[PDB]
Amino acid sequence: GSEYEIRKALEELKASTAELKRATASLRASTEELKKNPSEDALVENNRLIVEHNAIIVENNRIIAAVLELIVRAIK
Amino acid sequence: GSEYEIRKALEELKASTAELKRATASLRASTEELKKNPSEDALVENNRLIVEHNAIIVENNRIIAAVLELIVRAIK
Amino acid sequence: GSEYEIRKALEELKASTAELKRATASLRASTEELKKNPSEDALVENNRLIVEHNAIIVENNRIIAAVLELIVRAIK
Repeated sequence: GSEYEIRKALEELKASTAELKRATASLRASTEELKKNPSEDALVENNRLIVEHNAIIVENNRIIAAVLELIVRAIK
Repeated sequence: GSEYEIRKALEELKASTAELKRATASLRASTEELKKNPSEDALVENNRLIVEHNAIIVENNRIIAAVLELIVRAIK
Repeated sequence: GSEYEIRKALEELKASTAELKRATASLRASTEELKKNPSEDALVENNRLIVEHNAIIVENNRIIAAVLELIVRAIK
């Protein structure tokens, strides 16, 4: 049913939001170490963490878009 | 408000979501080449791809916000 | 009330979207300066701006998720 599917998708959004925090923290830390001890490797490692962070945002947006579609169906 | 405007906005969101996919994949491909052959230019090119990727996310979020506003009007 | 809380949350979202604009512009500017005069420092500074930009996106998604939860409660 619509209420169940929406509840499930929202719980999914919570989980994704949770990874996003752990990633944001992990990323803010590397950026701290990067500026403190800059180097080519430090830059590449920081870029890799940024990409991992962007991809988590993308998953977050994917779930948001799924919730929007479910809400639009529910209010029809 | 209208079912038509929401339908159209959700189709917009899908188009933006599609760019995001093409951008996320291409970003990950470049990140692979970066780690394989790190260099000044490799890093700079990687940053450019990340910025283009973040800008697509921003557009995605913009459409999400428009859909939210339309839903809020429709349910009043 | 539901209508008030949703109105307030959307105003929050708009303020965050505004911050996102200012970050996107400032970020793209550094990316222009970076490619023109690349250097280790230029790269580290660009990475800092990108992270600050990603963090605003995260705030934006946070508000979006709050609005979704308010809408789901309003249509029950």
